[PDB]
Amino acid sequence: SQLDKDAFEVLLANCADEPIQFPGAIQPHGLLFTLKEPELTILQVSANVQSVLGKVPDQLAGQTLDCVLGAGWAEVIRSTSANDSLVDVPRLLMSVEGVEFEALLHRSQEALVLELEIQDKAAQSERTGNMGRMLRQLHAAADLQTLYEVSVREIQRMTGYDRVLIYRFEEEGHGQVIAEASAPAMELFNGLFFPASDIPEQARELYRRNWLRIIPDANYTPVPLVPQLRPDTQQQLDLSFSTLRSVSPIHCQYMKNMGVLSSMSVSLIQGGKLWGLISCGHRTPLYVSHELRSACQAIGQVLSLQISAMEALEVSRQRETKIQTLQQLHQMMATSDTDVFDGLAQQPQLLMDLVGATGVAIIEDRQTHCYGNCPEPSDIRALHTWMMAGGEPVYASHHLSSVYPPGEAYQTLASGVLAMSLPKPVDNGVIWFRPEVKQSVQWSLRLQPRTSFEIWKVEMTGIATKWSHGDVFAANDLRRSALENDLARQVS
Amino acid sequence: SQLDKDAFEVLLANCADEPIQFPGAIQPHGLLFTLKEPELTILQVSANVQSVLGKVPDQLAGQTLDCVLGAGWAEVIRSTSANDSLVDVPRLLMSVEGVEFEALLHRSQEALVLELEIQDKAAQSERTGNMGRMLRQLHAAADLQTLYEVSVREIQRMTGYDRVLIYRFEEEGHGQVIAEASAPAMELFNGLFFPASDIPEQARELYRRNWLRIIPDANYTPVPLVPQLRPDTQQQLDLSFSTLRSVSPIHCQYMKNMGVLSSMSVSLIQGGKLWGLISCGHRTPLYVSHELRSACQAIGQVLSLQISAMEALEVSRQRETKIQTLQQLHQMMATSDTDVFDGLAQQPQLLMDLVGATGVAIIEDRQTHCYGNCPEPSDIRALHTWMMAGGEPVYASHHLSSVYPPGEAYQTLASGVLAMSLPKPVDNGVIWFRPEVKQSVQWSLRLQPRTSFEIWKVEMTGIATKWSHGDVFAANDLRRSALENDLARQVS
Ligand SMILES: *C/C=C1/C(=C/c2[nH]c(/C=C3[NH+]=C(/C=C4/NC(=O)C(C=C)=C4C)C(C)=C\3CCC(=O)O)c(CCC(=O)O)c2C)NC(=O)[C@H]1C
Ligand SMILES: *C/C=C1/C(=C/c2[nH]c(/C=C3[NH+]=C(/C=C4/NC(=O)C(C=C)=C4C)C(C)=C\3CCC(=O)O)c(CCC(=O)O)c2C)NC(=O)[C@H]1C
Repeated sequence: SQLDKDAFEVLLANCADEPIQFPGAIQPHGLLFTLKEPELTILQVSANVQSVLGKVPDQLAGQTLDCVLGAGWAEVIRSTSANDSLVDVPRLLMSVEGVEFEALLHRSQEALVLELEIQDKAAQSERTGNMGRMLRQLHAAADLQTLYEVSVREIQRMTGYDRVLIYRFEEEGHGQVIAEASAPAMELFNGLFFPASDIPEQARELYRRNWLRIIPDANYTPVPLVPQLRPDTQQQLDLSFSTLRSVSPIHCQYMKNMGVLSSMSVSLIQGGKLWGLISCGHRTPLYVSHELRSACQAIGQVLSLQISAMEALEVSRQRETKIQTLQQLHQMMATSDTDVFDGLAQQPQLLMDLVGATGVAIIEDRQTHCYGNCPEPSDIRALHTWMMAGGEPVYASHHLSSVYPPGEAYQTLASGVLAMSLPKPVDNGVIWFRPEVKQSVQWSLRLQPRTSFEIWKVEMTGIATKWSHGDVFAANDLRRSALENDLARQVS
Repeated sequence: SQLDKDAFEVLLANCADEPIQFPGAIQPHGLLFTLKEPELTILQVSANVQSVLGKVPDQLAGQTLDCVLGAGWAEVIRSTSANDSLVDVPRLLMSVEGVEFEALLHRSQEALVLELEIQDKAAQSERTGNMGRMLRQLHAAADLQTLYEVSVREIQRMTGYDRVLIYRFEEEGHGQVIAEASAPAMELFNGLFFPASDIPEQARELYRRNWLRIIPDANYTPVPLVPQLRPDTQQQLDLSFSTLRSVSPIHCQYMKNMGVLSSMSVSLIQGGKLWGLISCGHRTPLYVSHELRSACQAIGQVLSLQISAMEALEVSRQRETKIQTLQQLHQMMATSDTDVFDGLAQQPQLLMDLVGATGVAIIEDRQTHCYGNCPEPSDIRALHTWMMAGGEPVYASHHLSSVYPPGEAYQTLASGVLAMSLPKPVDNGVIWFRPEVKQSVQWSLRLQPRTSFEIWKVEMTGIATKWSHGDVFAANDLRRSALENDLARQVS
């Protein structure tokens, strides 16, 4: 297939801007109808409505719903879609010409989109008691890491998927597999970083708007929507809220290279932001019923509330020590020292732990104290002059080479710097050094996880962890603390 | 019943120390057996095992379990209690002599306590779909108050109880009904405060250790345990973890005076502390099956995670404004003012909102600026001298009359004070005033809610809301901010 392979590479070149909200096709495990709200007129029908119910879709567009499903089910749809906002709709079931259908409904641009998901008898009390077990296990978690492990364990026990991973999204948009629960004889993926380019902006927005994303078969033929454009608005149908939505061929190829054919992702949303994802993968095609969809949907909602709760508690817990460390340091700031900055040199370990760093360097006059893993003293000496040329009290930068061109000589040692200085003319100040993030990541050919790691290792060169608000508050508070005793010596 | 009424009043005098973990009796809606772990020997049996299964309890103590329930169910108990920790036990059912039994099991001091709860056929898919509806509704909540209202609405829709209330426990142990969802033609209870004496320490500890407390009938005759003391340890049985536990007669009388006969409380626990309670009440006797117990148990676990998450977010959101207000104030601290404290007088509203207060009073030399709802200037003038006699930088007190005897003259106006002063000799400082909590509470004869309100109104006299850690941090930060520019004027 030279023609197909050549056309495929066109999509690979332009993947960050491809419209995935309007694929024009749906996955084959169901039908999609567009209905006008008053009259339930057929505007767009799927192309698999000929292999199911045996209705030719060419002339099936433009008639009423009762002609394709029966008068009774058409009236049922009339009743359930009569000004209900389609937020709380019970489980509907239909049986047209001997096939089992589940009805889902939503509204997209003054049009009723109705999905008829096929339920197979082969796929078809304990779940009610299971939910309590899971909630108690999640409540019993003390640390965030233990919460991740128990969550992946429980979700794999429920779904039976061969792999379950939890991805966290960092401050720069990159992803990190923090938890993993996989079947035996399968590749391990913990501690793997993929770039933000792997999940485009449209995919991120759809994940933020949709709690569940199900791909029951990677090797699937997309079913076109007939007609391709909506007759009412002369535009393509917005499938952003539909479960039967076509998957991009790039992601299907990526999943096939990962050895998975069935995927099930639960979005994790905190404060309206995508904190991460729960990705479930299976080697063989798998179909998830409604009884398992709602249980996994409840997992993401419970986990998001629990993760948000335990993240803020750790935020407060970490910076209570910052206040204690700041108050503790403020005492040695006036203990038998001609210079204020000579006091913190006695406890270098307490200085680094205040903000979080690997090396600190105290500068005074023509003398530099090098503590911890820090650059050469001639490098720190040269760094200080340019770094206090702007006159800022505390200067923070997690990408030194972006603004300091000679800063690439010590990317491994010091890529993030925190400043502090005083308006007195004599050379002074302390410098914190934060190392590259790549050095703390250890993980064991076009679209593969081993290739996304290489792209992350190139896109995240010379970038340290971003200085937290508490980290810049601790430096700002210590500067005012160092200014108080330094300016008190002005009297004497 | 003069003898009963006289003996009842003895319990009312001593209610804060009555042992409720060892009542020696169980509620009649079930049986209680104590079993030795190896041999399943009967040590303690309930007294209603004669009205059910027709077995005399006098000689029934000291034999094996199979003699009372059958060999098959005895072996079932053997299997399910064979080193399982009794944490994750499925729903067991038995049918002895034509009665339906549900088996619950736990361990109390090297003894297997087994409860045979009676299930009535008269009392005996939608719940699975209901849980998702509830979780989505709870996730859709934006404010804490809206969360409370949606929670009480949903729990009343589920259980059908005639009343549902949410109690929050304050810093001093008092309770407050913050949410209410009641049936028509019933007394309203929102904004009612009951003292900490209403719920003793033992009851609070049991609620912290038990998620659910069910009293299906207030007018119930306690069923004694025969024998009354455990033969193994020569002590009474610890019923702290048993659902079939006797209710104190004081609480039964209190519930009868409230017009409720069936009660169902779900404990709300955050960080291992009892944040509050979800109390459900019914006018007529009601029995809750296991299918409804686990659903309500899931409510408290989800609500506790959500309340804890949204409380910390509001904690951070409130004090981000404190940092902004502190930084904003620090700018006017050096804007054309001979005295540092003369600058904050121009924006009294920004001063009060920094910590949360109703009146502020700026003191300098022989002149006092009275702003907001504050005491008389002669009272503030006299207050300042004693209040800075200790030399503390910032003095906080939510009970002024406890340490300032002449402070009862303005309990309504200023009962909580926040201090700030500088080591300079001239009289200086700002004073924040926080009013009594009783003035902001408006709610429309021995054990009644209208009487617990009176006890709270007496026990909480002259007590303001406790100064938060941010409130004392804002005053401490402004003192250092006021010291910087004041001590900078020492140079010039
Ligand atoms: C520029 C476009 C590209 C692209 C598009 C794309 N990706 C997704 C979904 C992905 N892709 C993920 C990539 C990974 N990186 C890893 O390290 C691993 C495994 C360890 C994976 C799978 C990824 C995590 C997601 C989100 C899935 C989830 O769990 O929710 C989409 C969305 C497709 C959809 O139908 O939802 C698109 C359009 N992928 C590329 O590789 C680049 C070329
Ligand atoms: C000194 C002993 C006393 C006492 C004992 C007692 N109380 C409870 C449980 C209560 N009592 C509550 C009191 C209320 N205050 C109010 O304003 C309202 C109504 C608006 C009530 C009901 C209260 C809230 C609880 C907790 C119930 C819940 O919802 O969980 C117990 C525990 C009994 C048990 O079996 O659990 C005891 C021992 N009550 C008194 O009034 C004083 C004399």
